[PDB]
Amino acid sequence: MVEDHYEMGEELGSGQFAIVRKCRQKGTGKEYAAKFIKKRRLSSSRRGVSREEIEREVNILREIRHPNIITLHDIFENKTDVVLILELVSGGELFDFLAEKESLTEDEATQFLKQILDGVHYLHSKRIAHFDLKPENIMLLDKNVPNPRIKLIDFGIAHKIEFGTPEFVAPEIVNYEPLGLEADMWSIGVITYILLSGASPFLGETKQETLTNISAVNYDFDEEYFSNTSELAKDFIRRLLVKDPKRRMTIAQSLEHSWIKAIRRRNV
Ligand SMILES: CN1CCC2(CC1)NC(=O)c1c(c3ccc(Cl)c(Cl)c3n1C)[C@H]2C#N
Repeated sequence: MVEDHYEMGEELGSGQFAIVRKCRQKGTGKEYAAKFIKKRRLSSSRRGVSREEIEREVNILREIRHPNIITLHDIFENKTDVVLILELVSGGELFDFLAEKESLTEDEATQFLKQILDGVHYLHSKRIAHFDLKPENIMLLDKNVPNPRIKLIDFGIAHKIEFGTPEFVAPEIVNYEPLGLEADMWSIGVITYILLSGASPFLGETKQETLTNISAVNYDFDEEYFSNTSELAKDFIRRLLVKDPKRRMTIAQSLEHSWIKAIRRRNV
C-alpha cells in the first residue's frame, strides 16, 4: 500500500474525483504530492475517473522530461483509487498568484509565458495536446520572488494528436469540430489576456454566454485594462484568439514572436 511507503500529510487541493495530499517518502524523507484519483466502480460508471483517463495521463507523464512540466515519481493502486506520486510544487497555483497581484506588467507576463511556451513546445514536439491549459493548472515553485518558476500540471485530458474549462476552450471545442494542437494555442491567448488585465476575455454571466462569446470570438481590448498595453502584446494575443485553428500562431511562431523576445532583446 502507498501509505506503507509514503506518510500522508495535509490536503493541498481537491476536485470532483481527486484529492491531492502532501506526503513524505519514508525511505528518503523527500516530500511529494500524492494525487488520489477515484476510480469508476464499473467500467462505464457515471462517477469516477475513467480508467482510460488515468492510464493515458500516467503514460503521458512518464514520457515527458522537461523542467516546466511536473514529474511522476510512482504509482499505487488499490480497489478504489489510483494514487500518483508527483513532484511537489509548493508555491501555489498561478491562479492564486494572479489573484494577489491583480494584473501583471508585460515583463512579468512574458517571464511566465516564456516558461509556459517552453513546456508547451516540448509537448507539441511530441504531438501532445494538453487540452486544459489555464492558471489553475500552472504551479509555482516559489511565489516570493520576482521571476517565479512554473510547472504545468493536470494531464487528465491530454491526448496525442495523430471538453476542458469553459472560459479557456477554443471555438472548435465549442462547435464540435476537429481538434489538434491549436486548441492549446487558443488557451495560451486566453491566459495571456488574463495575465495582462485580470479579466477573462470571453466570460459571460452564464456558461452559455461564455461559450457563445468564444464561438463568436467576442472579446475586446477594453481601455479599462489595456490603456497602457503595447501594440506587440496585443498582436500576440490577437494572433492566438483566432477562430480558424489553421490561422492561429503555432507554438514555434509564438516563441519567435517579438513580444516574447522583447525582454531578452533590451538592456533597460
Ligand atoms: C484543475 N484544478 C487545479 C489542479 C488540481 C485539480 C483542480 N487542484 C489542486 O489543488 C492541485 C492539483 C495538483 C496536482 C499536482 C500537484 Cl503536484 C499539486 Cl501541488 C496540485 N494541486 C495543489 C490538482 C489536483 N487534484
